[PDB]
Amino acid sequence: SITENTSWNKEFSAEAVNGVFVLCKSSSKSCATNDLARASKEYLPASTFKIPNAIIGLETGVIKNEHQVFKWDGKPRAMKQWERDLTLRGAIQVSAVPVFQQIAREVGEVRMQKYLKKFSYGNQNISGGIDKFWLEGQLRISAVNQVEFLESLYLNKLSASKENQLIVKEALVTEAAPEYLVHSKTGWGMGVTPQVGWWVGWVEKETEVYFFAFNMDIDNESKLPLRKSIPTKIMESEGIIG
Amino acid sequence: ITENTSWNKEFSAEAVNGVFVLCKSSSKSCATNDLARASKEYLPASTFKIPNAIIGLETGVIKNEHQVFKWDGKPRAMKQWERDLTLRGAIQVSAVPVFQQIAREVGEVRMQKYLKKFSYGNQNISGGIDKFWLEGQLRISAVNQVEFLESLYLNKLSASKENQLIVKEALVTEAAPEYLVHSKTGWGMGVTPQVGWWVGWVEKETEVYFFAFNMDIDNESKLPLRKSIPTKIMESEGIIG
Repeated sequence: SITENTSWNKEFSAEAVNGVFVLCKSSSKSCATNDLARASKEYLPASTFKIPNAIIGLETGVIKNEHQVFKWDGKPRAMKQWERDLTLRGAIQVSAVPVFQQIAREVGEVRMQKYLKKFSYGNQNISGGIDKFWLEGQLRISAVNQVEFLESLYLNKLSASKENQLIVKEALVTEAAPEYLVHSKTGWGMGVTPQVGWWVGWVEKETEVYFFAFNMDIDNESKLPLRKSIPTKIMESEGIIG
Repeated sequence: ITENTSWNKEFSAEAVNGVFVLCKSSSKSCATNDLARASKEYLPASTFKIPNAIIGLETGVIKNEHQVFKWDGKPRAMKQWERDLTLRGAIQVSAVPVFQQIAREVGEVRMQKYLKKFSYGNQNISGGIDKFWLEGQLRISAVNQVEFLESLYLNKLSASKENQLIVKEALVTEAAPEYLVHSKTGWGMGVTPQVGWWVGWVEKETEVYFFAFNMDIDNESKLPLRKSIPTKIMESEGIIG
């Protein structure tokens, strides 16, 4: 299933990054990683949790459909970018925390618990408060588990309607090129130490698909772009992006 | 639908005849440079790949969204069509032969039935089951394109929501966090004068704009205008910036 490639550490070393990339062609049955140990280590998901949360919001009817607008009430928010009305896609792409905290409260503990068991999502630990377990609570998931989850979503194999999986997939499109299409999601777990940065998703190029998950320790905000640039450089050297 | 005659400057700047139709929120509030051309019907060319894909999926001719269309080996009008393609790949590179085989397996009676349900133009599929949209008698207006795309956007066509979603993802051409474009070009060589198209919609923050552009195409060199003229118009309207 999974082969170690220590040459990739070259990409990590200039910037002194502690991190892991997991990359799979076609299925999670043929993966490579730079670090087998860290590939299976579980970290706080932070905003990557918007993926299952959005699917569960749709499945339970908490989110009406892909056209639902989440209105800003006028109360100040942690980020300038969140202080506007947002569509589902917008809320996911600008990683609007308070929109998803309200979704989580309306889903509720009992249903949230069940859905993470159906999705086999990490340690499935949602203690710490219904509106903050993926931000500062006990939930943890590995890069390998992120790839397995995303593969299921890609194939419409999660326990959820095909419709709701498709809706969330469109919301995850981040790069459209004539040769290839990227679905992806960032995360930055600030409420854990060391802080974790994520980039997870998949790339379709020609008739093939590649699933990936990247995470790294982030001390300082100036290192955030490395969570996309390190794995993009690896994917581009293999011809997956470009 | 109202007329903004100032939009005409973008056409005369490029020495071309054509029409732009742009609608904010819904087809109830639309503007055009030319009220008459807005309603004239033209051969849809590769813009027909939109209903044809939906109909392919609905009838089960296209199995699902991950279907690969294998290239046989026989040469093709473009070498860029000479490979295996996904739905999005065939749509994105407008591989005519892929869509011809879909149309064939769909068949005349089912194609006719869906174009009626879709209220698609003059609904005339004469000229051969695999050529009617390229050189046959099918005609559709820019106004009707915008009505059809608005129904697709709302999942209101007579097709499953899941098939409408699949085709929409295949049409995504630009993406940023709060800006998303779904769009499709066309070039109608098989009629005279030749028609060029660009049709689609723009989601910007919580607003949506539907658009349809067509023009008379003399030859290949003018094809890039299908995108640049609408882009300038949408820019002057505040949509792009």
